[PDB]
Amino acid sequence: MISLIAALAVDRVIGMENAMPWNLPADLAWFKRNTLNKPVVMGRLTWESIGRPLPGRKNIVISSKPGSDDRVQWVSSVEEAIAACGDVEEIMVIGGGRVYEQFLPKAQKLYLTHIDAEVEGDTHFPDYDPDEWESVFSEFHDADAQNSHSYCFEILERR
Ligand SMILES: NC(=O)c1ccc[n+]([C@@H]2O[C@H](COP(=O)([O-])OP(=O)(O)OC[C@H]3O[C@@H](n4cnc5c(N)ncnc54)[C@H](OP(=O)(O)O)[C@@H]3O)[C@@H](O)[C@H]2O)c1
Ligand SMILES: CCc1nc(N)nc(N)c1C#C[C@H](C)c1cc(OC)cc(-c2ccncc2)c1
Repeated sequence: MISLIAALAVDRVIGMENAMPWNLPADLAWFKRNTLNKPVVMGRLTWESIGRPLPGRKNIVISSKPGSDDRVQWVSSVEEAIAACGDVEEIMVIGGGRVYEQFLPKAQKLYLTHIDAEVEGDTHFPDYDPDEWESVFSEFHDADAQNSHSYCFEILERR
């Protein structure tokens, strides 16, 4: 099964100047919890935004250049990227925007972190039709010491 996991600011902003315009440890924990023991897939600039694989996970990145790296599996499209996962129950897509867009029709579940902050960004999460998803899980958290802005964790499923 395919799923997308993302942190969304106000009006769906996900990134600015090859980075994320916030720092939330709670959402980091949520990310780590739901991406654990699952394979992850990302685009080039995101991989380059990290530069180091996720521990004990099968890391897959999508591109049009030769693998500049041997510690990760390189793929050039969507359907063979799924075949690059094998016989798995759940596949994780962690970004970014164009990957989100291409896999959103493929995705059957959405792990969304709703960040309550309006901030600046060049990249957005694909507009999904709220007609197409329903919320099975909603967990709201106000901002605190470690968390600069409030946030709400949500799990969506297709219909
Ligand atoms: N808040 C969040 O949840 C979060 C999480 C992750 C990332 N982000 C942010 O979002 C931004 C990244 O998103 P993005 O839209 O810029 O890029 P992206 O989707 O992560 O990466 C796209 C890259 O992957 C390659 N690619 C994608 N599909 C391909 C295909 N079908 N065939 C061949 N290559 C393909 C493309 O290069 P080529 O096609 O030329 O090879 C392209 O350069 C970053 O700024 C990051 O900081 C935010
Ligand atoms: C807030 C992070 C985050 N939060 C939520 N709720 N969803 C997400 N999808 C992401 C994210 C992300 C990006 C794609 C990412 C890619 C990556 O590709 C290797 C490694 C990491 C990462 C390696 C180690 N420690 C922290 C993050 C993050």
